[PDB]
Amino acid sequence: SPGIWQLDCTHLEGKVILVAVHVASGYIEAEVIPAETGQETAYFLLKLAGRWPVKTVHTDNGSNFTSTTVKAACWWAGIKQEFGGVIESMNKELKKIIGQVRDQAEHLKTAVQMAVFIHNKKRKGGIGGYSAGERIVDIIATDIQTK
Amino acid sequence: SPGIWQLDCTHLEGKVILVAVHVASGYIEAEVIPAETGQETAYFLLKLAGRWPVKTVHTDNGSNFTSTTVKAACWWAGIKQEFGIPYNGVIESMNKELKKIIGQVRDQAEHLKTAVQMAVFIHNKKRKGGIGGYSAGERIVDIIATDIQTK
Amino acid sequence: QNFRVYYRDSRDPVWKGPAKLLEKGEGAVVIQDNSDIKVVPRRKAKIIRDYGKQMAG
Amino acid sequence: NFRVYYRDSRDPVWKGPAKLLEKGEGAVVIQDNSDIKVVPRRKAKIIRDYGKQMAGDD
Ligand SMILES: Cc1nc2c(c(C)c(C)n2Cc2cnn(C)c2)c(-c2ccc(Cl)cc2)c1[C@H](OC(C)(C)C)C(=O)O
Ligand SMILES: Cc1nc2c(c(C)c(C)n2Cc2cnn(C)c2)c(-c2ccc(Cl)cc2)c1[C@H](OC(C)(C)C)C(=O)O
Ligand SMILES: [Mg+2]
Ligand SMILES: [Mg+2]
Repeated sequence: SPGIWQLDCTHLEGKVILVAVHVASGYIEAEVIPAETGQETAYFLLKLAGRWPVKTVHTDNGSNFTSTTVKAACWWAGIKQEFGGVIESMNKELKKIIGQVRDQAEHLKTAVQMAVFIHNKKRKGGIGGYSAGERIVDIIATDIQTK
Repeated sequence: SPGIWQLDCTHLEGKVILVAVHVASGYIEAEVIPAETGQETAYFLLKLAGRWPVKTVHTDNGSNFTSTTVKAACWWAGIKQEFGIPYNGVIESMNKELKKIIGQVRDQAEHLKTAVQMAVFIHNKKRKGGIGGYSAGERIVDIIATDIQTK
Repeated sequence: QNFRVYYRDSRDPVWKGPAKLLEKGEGAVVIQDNSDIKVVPRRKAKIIRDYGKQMAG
Repeated sequence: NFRVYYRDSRDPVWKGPAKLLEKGEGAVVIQDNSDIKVVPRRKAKIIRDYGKQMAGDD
């Protein structure tokens, strides 16, 4: 549960955005990639797995996610792949924020990182509200203590 | 204190590696950037600030770190910049171990940027002292988690 | 204050800033950099808000 | 502990993951879907779970 991620590709302004969502927290990481290829997807995964404890990734049957480069990265990093709606709901919120801040950036990739920033740090409103960035840190912290 | 980061640029095989180290934990984030410019540094910073609480960045007076693009990114993300005093290294301690791991796994990757991300992986998961110790990735999570509980 | 402007003067390619915003017109931006009023085309002006700071804490 | 990816002769599509059987001086013996092949060391990318060994969790 602490290491379950959903990955998918979305498209804006002719560019390819690779999105990773931590399922249990809603925390997201996203970046424009130069092409929707397995080579770029694998490099994305190696970065992600070196920063968060990635144990399982859920993707569709896209060619980039079934590539030999991605399967090798998952073998090297110890990631289990699963090709069987949190990402769609969270990505709809990412597209919402990208449109909010689009005029603040020249390049789309800059707006994407601005939107990722806002998404992960925006606290929930009421009593005891926390952000997605705070939720994933808490989830990983408690899993480490229960060694 | 939990949001203190040190950033510096290092070079390998003719390429520019931008390194960010979380001071309180030794957790590092590194990536090959196409040029040692403020434009690439600023994009690196916005990515980092969206992932971790980055409140203060310690850098030297390199042109990329003193650039207008970097200062604009810190103003947008609310990051305080702390440039070093000219004429004079905690990042060097972790950067020395970074180059050591890059050389250990360099043959495992065709591109240097892949070897760099492999080294970041191993550095952040390596338990300090031994199997009975903790890693940099666990230390930064513990530091941030307990800091969240304060407020 | 929440706005900081970066701009280019003349054909000097290096960007100057931060300057204070006064009005973002259609094809021109009015700024003041250290008691010096300047009128810069919208193309040569980049306005940066502390938007991420206002959405974090 | 070891997986190998390879290309057959004059075939640009990479094959794998193949199960490594033995490693020679400049060649490896691997098994891809119950088919055993001998691929040169030049056209072979050998990937071990090096990162998985430094990460103890499942
Ligand atoms: C393309 C770009 N050029 C910029 C700036 C700024 C402030 C200046 C003056 N310039 C001109 C320039 C180019 N080199 N130098 C030395 C000066 C920014 C920017 C916009 C918003 C934030 Cl918070 C931070 C930076 C960007 C952004 O791209 C990244 C990848 C982020 C750099 C973008 O997409 O708008
Ligand atoms: C350049 C490269 N090509 C690779 C692989 C693999 C396994 C194959 C078969 N190929 C040929 C290929 C290229 N596209 N496709 C569709 C097949 C890897 C690799 C090496 C180690 C790990 Cl753990 C993971 C991937 C890389 C690495 O680069 C990244 C950026 C990581 C992809 C690198 O730098 O070695
Ligand atoms: Mg898809
Ligand atoms: Mg330096």
